[PDB]
Amino acid sequence: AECSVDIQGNDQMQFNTNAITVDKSCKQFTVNLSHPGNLPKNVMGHNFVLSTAADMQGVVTDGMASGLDKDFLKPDDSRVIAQTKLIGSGEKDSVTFDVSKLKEGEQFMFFCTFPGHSALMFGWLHLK
Ligand SMILES: [Cu+2]
Repeated sequence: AECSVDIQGNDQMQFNTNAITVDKSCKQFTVNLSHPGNLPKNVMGHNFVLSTAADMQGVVTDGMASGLDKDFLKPDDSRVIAQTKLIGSGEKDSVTFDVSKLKEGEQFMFFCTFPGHSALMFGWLHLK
């Protein structure tokens, strides 16, 4: 929809899309995360995490170490533009962030930081 997108992650370790657009006229942008399938957060939880391409690797690796009770995300991470909670089949969440945070010349990627998931669960976000 407008200034918002709906994203799904499933039991197959797949987001429903690998590309998100943000109209530059938006002041705030909202990602609505959902989870088809039947599984639970502790073995197939997913989140939606947004950073620069260059920072993705560090966010994923620090998140893997941070544990489940921290959504597999290091607290107070300066590299994270936006994040949702970790959800499971039936659990759902949304995140809204400031479009001004998306700087020029920067390439952004969104991904899941549940351990090992980033290998398949990643994509790109850019301004339109
Ligand atoms: Cu995941």
